[PDB]
Amino acid sequence: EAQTETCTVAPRERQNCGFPGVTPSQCANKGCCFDDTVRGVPWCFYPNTIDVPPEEECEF
Amino acid sequence: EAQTETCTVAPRERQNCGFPGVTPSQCANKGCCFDDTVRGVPWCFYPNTIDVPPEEECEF
Repeated sequence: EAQTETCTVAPRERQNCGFPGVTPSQCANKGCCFDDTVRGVPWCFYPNTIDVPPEEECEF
Repeated sequence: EAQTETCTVAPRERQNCGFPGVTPSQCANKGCCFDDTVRGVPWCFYPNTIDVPPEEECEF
């Protein structure tokens, strides 16, 4: 298996993982992927990214 | 300290790892790449080792 889905799941279908005000640090506290790019929906949710490569890259 | 195996290699230089008649499951069954897009050359071939030496950041 290679690169697959991601933590960017359907905002409406995103399985909440905490509170709406959750943050990158707050969420991680539980262990989920953050995404406050959409209001009304929870920022802390469960992701779905599958791959065999490393678990760290770069995005600057 | 961060190497990775790719498949985007040159056929003429690609390291055969399984005849073309091979299937995606067969080729991968050994742990090699499978590209049935290029004819004439070996469809199933070993991956490639590549690194990413820094110099100022990580977007290089």
